[PDB]
Amino acid sequence: MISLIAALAVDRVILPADLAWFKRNTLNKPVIMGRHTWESIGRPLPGRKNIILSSQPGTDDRVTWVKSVDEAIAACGDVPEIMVIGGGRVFEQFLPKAQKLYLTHIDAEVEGDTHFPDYEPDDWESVFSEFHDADAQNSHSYCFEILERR
Ligand SMILES: [Mn+2]
Ligand SMILES: [Mn+2]
Ligand SMILES: [Mn+2]
Ligand SMILES: [Mn+2]
Repeated sequence: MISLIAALAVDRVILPADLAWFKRNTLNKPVIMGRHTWESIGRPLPGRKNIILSSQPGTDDRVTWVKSVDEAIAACGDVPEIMVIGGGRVFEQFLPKAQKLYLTHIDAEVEGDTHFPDYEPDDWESVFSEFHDADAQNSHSYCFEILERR
């Protein structure tokens, strides 16, 4: 089953507490990302099969390069759950096939260009929500949400 995971600020623009959330829900799962996202981490996410979706030939043999959504899905094989970690245009392509959304709602206004897709709230069931206030380590309030396609 295909899952999307992302941290969303004001206007769905894409807090150390999110890193443990991301790491826990992606460990030992294949991760599908865009090229811009791949250029950001610089090296593959440890303990996870890294798949990059790009129309251009690959330039790093440490990860798995694919040129379409269906090729990215096939590259994962038969696994319990596939995680898509962005960015925005990659999220848009995998949203119609996604059955789970791992959203971290961060009450923060940041300057951004890219946004998480405008998913239809009517089509998603909130199966998990966990609200946290800001503290000495997290400068904003944040809510860990998991939604399942209806
Ligand atoms: Mn080769
Ligand atoms: Mn805030
Ligand atoms: Mn303002
Ligand atoms: Mn409190």
